Amino acid sequence: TIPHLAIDPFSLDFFDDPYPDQQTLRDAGPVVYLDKWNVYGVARYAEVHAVLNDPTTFCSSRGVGLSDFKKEKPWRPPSLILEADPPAHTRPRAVLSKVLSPATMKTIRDGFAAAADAKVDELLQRGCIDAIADLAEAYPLSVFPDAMGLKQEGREHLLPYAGLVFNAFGPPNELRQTAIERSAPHQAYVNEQCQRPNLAPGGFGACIHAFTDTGEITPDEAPLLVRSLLSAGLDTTVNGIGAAVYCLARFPGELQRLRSDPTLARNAFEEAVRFESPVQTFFRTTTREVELGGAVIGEGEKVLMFLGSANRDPRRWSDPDLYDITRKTSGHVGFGSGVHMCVGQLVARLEGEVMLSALARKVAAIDIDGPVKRRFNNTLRGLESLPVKLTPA
Ligand code: HEM
Ligand SMILES: CCOc1cccc(C(=O)O)c1
Ligand SMILES: [Cl-]
Repeated sequence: TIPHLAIDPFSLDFFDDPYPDQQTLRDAGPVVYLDKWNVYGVARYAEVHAVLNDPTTFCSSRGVGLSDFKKEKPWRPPSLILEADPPAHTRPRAVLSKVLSPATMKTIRDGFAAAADAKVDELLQRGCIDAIADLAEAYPLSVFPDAMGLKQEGREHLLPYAGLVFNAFGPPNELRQTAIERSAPHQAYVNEQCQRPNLAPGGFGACIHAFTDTGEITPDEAPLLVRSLLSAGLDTTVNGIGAAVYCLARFPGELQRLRSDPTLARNAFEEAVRFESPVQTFFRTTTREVELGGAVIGEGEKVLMFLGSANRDPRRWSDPDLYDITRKTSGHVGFGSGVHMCVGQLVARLEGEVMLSALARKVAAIDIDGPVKRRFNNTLRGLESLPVKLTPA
């Protein structure tokens, strides 16, 4: 009764244009079976939202990738928060919440916004730039590693390590095999910076290590919690900011509405997160036999959630293929939903807002003037190169 589909959502053809296949996944039924990897799939908004908010049945401690930790060894020690279930997930999550707290954003917002204005001012002096390397990558690299309290040496390992982690969530294809095949130097750097003496005072890293005496985490848990921020804190904001610029480059009408009201910068970034969904997919594992969308799913089965497809489901969104900076984006699953919803979404929204704010006040037009190249990742959707000409306001 469950439709079987041969679509490979982790193929280069799928990444190149996933929207026709995503509607096919949605319309085939509420629950599908992907014969390519022997997993269940949910593509409509309702089932994606239901699975995310049922952590007891659709657990994360057996891996949020394709690999089942009950069957295969994890390529790295499991994350204490992303790949953990309640109650073991509760207190590590609370520490990262207080480290990336609303009170923390007040201390870094001015420096984050000043670096965004300075970056746009610098890019306008060049004219024709690469919105990926010179903006989507250059800006987060100019604020986040310093906010983490990282030293200067070795920062070129951060993005390769992140692309490795998100490629590792995928199936054992060549993208995943090649990533782990080039991995030992990157984890050696990242794991070393997770140690307390290597994190500058005042940064997120030192703040995590200071939370070890409250009884919420132990000193031996702090390095892996810092590893979470070094795994997910940079590459997500790169593809999130690269998505917003790509949207404003393809939709000049929305760029003109943003210029007229720069206070829309926060929602313009949030709508970009829904439109592109830089975090495309995540898995869950059934801890029991469960009925979902008229389909019964056995225990220990992998269920693939299409977050990007749920953000474009016409059963939930009106004109889902339209970029609307004034759309009420509340409910989108670009940051997840439930107990695992993005704990660093305040940092991500701060970086996105101040960057779109700088563009809104300083840029009059963003025109693509070069060949667009896509970056292929088993989890992340984003561009490799985006040549644009920036016209000063
Ligand atoms: C555009 C930017 C971002 C997007 C689209 C995004 C997306 C997501 C999503 C979809 C989840 C849910 C994962 C799941 O339910 O299995 C998540 C969780 C998480 N994110 Fe973000 N994220 C972003 C930025 C960040 C930043 C800036 C940080 C840290 C500084 C971060 C750290 C984390 C962590 C640690 C988790 C695990 C939370 C948990 O398991 O309770 N992310 N993110
Ligand atoms: C989508 C953000 O979620 C992530 C991604 C990669 C690593 C981790 C972690 O907890 O180390 C979390
Ligand atoms: Cl590692």
